[PDB]
Amino acid sequence: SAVLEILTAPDPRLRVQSKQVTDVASVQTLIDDLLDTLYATDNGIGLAAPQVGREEAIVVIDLSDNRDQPLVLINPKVVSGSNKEMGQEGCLSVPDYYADVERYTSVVVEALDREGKPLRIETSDFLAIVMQHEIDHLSGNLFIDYLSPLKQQMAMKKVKKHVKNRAR
Amino acid sequence: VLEILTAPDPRLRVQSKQVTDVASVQTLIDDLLDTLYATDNGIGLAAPQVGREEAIVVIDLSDNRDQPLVLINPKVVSGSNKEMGQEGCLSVPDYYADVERYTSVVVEALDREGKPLRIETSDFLAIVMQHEIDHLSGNLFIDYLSPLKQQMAMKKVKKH
Ligand SMILES: CCCCC[C@H](CC(=O)NO)C(=O)N[C@H](C(=O)N1CCC[C@H]1CO)C(C)C
Ligand SMILES: CCCCC[C@H](CC(=O)NO)C(=O)N[C@H](C(=O)N1CCC[C@H]1CO)C(C)C
Ligand code: NI
Ligand code: NI
Repeated sequence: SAVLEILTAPDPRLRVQSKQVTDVASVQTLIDDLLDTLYATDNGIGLAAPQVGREEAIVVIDLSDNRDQPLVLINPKVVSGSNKEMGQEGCLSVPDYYADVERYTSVVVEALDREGKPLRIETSDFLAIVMQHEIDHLSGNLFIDYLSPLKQQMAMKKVKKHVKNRAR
Repeated sequence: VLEILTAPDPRLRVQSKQVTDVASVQTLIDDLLDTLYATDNGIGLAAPQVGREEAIVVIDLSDNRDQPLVLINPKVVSGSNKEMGQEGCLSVPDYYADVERYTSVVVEALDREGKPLRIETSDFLAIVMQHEIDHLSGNLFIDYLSPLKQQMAMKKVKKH
């Protein structure tokens, strides 16, 4: 068990390549901690383990209004995608910066659910975008990596200020 | 398209002269814009960087490079909230280092037809204006760095 902190850029732990999970029983506590941490944010809808400094390939998502529809993805991978479009994204690890990012709008993701059983999600919903964002975190990528150098400097400046001025 | 000078070049250290006749510098403004838009990566350009002593700056922070900002006789009249931020410079190519700037500024200037302009900003534009305006008094951002860092800068420029 752990108290998890959401890390913010620039922090090299956000750039680590995640490790595949080979012992699903061993990550149940982390999954519940990740869910609690996501549910403690005002606005977050997903969270990836590298964002709390853990190297396991684990993502949690909850798109629901009441936050009672948790989705847990272990070892997720995009196995098909098509129909790229631009859409605004923000990130708990790049707080207070938002920009349009290109993603597939139809995707199939394969993973294990939290009990270790095979999971295959086929979606053209906003969930497709959210899964791609979270899966990017597992390869140490942030959405600002797709932007121009000027926009990346703009983002880092905004993050630094938001983090410095955050209230307790 | 004009040529951008690199340090060490005493023309980068010239104190710029105020512009009193806006019509006579209209050709230079378009020349500065063409020269900036011919760079791979630049977002602003000051007249001393093309060997001219007139107090003129051009800036474009847009993705498509279709929102030029032209500043004649620009002056920082207020600033607050100094912070460190990375800068690079077309006149110190391939050198990047953290430098202190105001993150909230008020700049007074004239637009390209001479009417008064007052820009109050806490955005990234604040940094770019300060960097460009520094060029007009013959300052490069490396002047604010330690001697060891300045020594390094000169080596990097030469290799470019
Ligand atoms: C949009 C694609 C990614 C969503 C996941 C992120 C959280 C995150 O960084 N996951 O790695 C999020 O909730 N981002 C929020 C976000 O961008 N949201 C919240 C839902 C709508 C959208 C507004 O841009 C911000 C406010 C932190
Ligand atoms: C950053 C504040 C001032 C920037 C202005 C300079 C140009 C300059 O030398 N003006 O006198 C620029 O475009 N610099 C570029 C720069 O540092 N950039 C380009 C946009 C983002 C940032 C780092 O990538 C380099 C690559 C030449
Ligand atoms: Ni994110
Ligand atoms: Ni410069």
